[PDB]
Amino acid sequence: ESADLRALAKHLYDSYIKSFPLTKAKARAILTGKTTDKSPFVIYDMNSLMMGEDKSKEVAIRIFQGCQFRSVEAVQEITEYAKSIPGFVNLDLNDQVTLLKYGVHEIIYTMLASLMNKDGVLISEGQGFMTREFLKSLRKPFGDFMEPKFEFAVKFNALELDDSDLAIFIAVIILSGDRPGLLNVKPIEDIQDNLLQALELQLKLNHPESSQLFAKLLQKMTDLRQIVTEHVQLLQVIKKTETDMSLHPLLQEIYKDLY
Ligand SMILES: CCCCCCCCC(=O)O
Ligand SMILES: CCCCCCCCC(=O)O
Ligand SMILES: CCCCCCCCC(=O)O
Repeated sequence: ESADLRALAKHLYDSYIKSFPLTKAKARAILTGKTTDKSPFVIYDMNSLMMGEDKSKEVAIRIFQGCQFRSVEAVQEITEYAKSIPGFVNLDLNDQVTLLKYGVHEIIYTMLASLMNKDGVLISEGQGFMTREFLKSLRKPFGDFMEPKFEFAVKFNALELDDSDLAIFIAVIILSGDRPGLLNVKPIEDIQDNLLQALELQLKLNHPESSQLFAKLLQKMTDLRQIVTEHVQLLQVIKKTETDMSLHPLLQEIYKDLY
């Protein structure tokens, strides 16, 4: 069984690497000054934004729109990864859609942590770095979007997970049998069972000194789902205050009738 679990962990890490262009490994090399990668241009105000703006008439809106395109791009990457999770594509098509609908954002903020430190977040495939203070200074409610993600990331990052850990963890998230409107819960839970087994052994092997890291990681789901509920509330505000703004269709279908 252990051999089967090792094989599963390796398959997922392989697909993860193939699906996600900017890994945590690379992100850290950029943030911490490694010679394997290149230094980011740092955006911390209006001017540095304009100078860096080489890589709807208001910086706050423009940044939001930009972040929105990246979210769309991420959903595409996550969708591709999901298909590699054994059993996923064999599930009822309606459930596949539902799993992605509720799962993508929890994964987005999980992986966004990889791009974050206390001071800011990597952007533009790691070529840029936008500071936390700059984002927090944006006119309401745009300045309220990222702060909670930073708070979560600082805590999540303390777990010191690597890409091979994350690959299994995000698979676990996708295969959540508690998603609203699931037609066949059992098949989903059977898959998650295996993934959980795989994650458990992976953490034991990769972090033999970090006791109950498995339990601690699973508990991070609480903060994760808290983030999304808060995020949704913020989107509802802008929808009413900025009637000239359009949320990307892919992103609309995700939030439509969400919780
Ligand atoms: C000022 C940065 C705010 C980014 C918000 C991203 C919204 C898109 C999403 O819901 O996936
Ligand atoms: C602040 C811009 C990034 C917010 C959009 C979500 C990014 C997706 C990701 O990189 O995981
Ligand atoms: C110039 C506004 C922000 C651009 C977002 C590009 C990707 C950001 C990220 O990966 O978190």
